[PDB]
Amino acid sequence: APYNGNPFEGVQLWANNYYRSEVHTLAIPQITDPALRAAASAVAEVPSFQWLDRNVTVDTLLVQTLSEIREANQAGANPQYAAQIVVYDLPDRDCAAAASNGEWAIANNGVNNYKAYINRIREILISFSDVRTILVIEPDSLANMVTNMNVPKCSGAASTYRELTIYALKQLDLPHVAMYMDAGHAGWLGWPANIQPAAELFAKIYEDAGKPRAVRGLATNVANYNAWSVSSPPPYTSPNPNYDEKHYIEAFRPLLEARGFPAQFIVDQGRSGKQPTGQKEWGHWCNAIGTGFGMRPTANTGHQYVDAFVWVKPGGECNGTSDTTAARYDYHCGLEDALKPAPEAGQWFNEYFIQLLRNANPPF
Ligand SMILES: CO[C@H]1O[C@H](CO)[C@@H](S[C@@H]2O[C@H](CO)[C@@H](S[C@@H]3O[C@H](CO)[C@@H](S[C@@H]4O[C@H](CO)[C@@H](S[C@@H]5O[C@H](CO)[C@@H](O)[C@H](O)[C@H]5O)[C@H](O)[C@H]4O)[C@H](O)[C@H]3O)[C@H](O)[C@H]2O)[C@H](O)[C@H]1O
Ligand SMILES: *[C@@H]1O[C@H](CO)[C@@H](O)[C@H](O)[C@H]1NC(C)=O
Ligand SMILES: [Mg+2]
Repeated sequence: APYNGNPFEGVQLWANNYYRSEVHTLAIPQITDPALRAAASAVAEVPSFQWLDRNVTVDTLLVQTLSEIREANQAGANPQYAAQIVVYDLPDRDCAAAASNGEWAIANNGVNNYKAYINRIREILISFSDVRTILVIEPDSLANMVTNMNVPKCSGAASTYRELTIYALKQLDLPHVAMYMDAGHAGWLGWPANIQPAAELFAKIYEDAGKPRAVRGLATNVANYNAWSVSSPPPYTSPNPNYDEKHYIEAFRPLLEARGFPAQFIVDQGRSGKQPTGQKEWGHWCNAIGTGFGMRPTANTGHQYVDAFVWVKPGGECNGTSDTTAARYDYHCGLEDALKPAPEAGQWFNEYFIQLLRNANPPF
């Protein structure tokens, strides 16, 4: 069915069974304290995004989630549940990363692989047109074209990232869908030297895709820990005047809008509840200590430019291993402010889950 305006308005957000199963089968059995078990059970009911970060998730997780939401809605959910899904499988993924977990390479048929992945997602979304579906498109992709074109892999991937982003925007432009392109965070694209080039890039992509109706705007702070709005700049933000996501968005939107793209935003807060964090530097993204579950997902943001506060990266799922010998080890995950020992990226990291519960704000 079609919708008008903010896709988060007028629906509930489904809390998926993948994350609920992680909490109930992996986390809770390891927790003996009654109050922490109860808190854990409660966080399993908070609706976070489900990531299609490997191709195998399309005909498994995506289908299962949409099928379960259809079932709940046909069984009388009021208001209807909507799905929250991340598209995250560009070839030569994470071009500036020390190590990437992306499965596809441009050199090994990656373009064709990705187009087929988008095409299959389109077929599934059409099948489930009755389930309003909100997408984040490709974390850690086009933000690299703003600041990392000195990296050979990024310069070599740039035309592919652009073309395949436009392909996704057009192929997934369906009446029951909303899309938000990743736009980094205040401490990446919100620095004053980066913010106008970022606006130019995203507004051009928007133009070149034909300004598809389904595109609502941009997602920020995905998998990061930034505040929405705090009174004091955290120490690791200095000297950026855009030290939180509100500052970033309020500076970024007018630039985007003058360039043709009046973007609305969604802001990850899933690991933002404690401010400042235990990061020693802003760019320390991996398994950062001193973080908490943050404000619960809602359409009732109170801010004109923000369609929703969301939980994009699901807290407790590891960002990367701390085993320095592992094939895809990323040194960020070995830093002093990264919790250890940490398992492979995407595996449950129970100590980290417990940290997030202890520091939750609002508490569970
Ligand atoms: C005055 O301003 C001038 O001086 C300033 C001081 O030097 C600098 S500040 C400087 O800015 C630069 C950017 O211009 C950054 S570097 C920047 O850091 C980003 C993170 O904060 C990363 S994005 C990060 O990338 C990760 C891979 O490296 C991925 S991990 C990926 O995650 C997914 C999701 O969880 C997972 O499934 C995958 O398995 C994982 O691989 C992560 O998600 C991303 O968030 C960016 O790439 C990097 O360029 C410096 O920190 C900062 O100090 C001013 O720039 C200058 O104007
Ligand atoms: C991706 O998964 C689909 C099924 O959803 C499969 O048909 C396809 O072969 C997979 N892609 C690659 C490159 O293996
Ligand atoms: Mg609920």
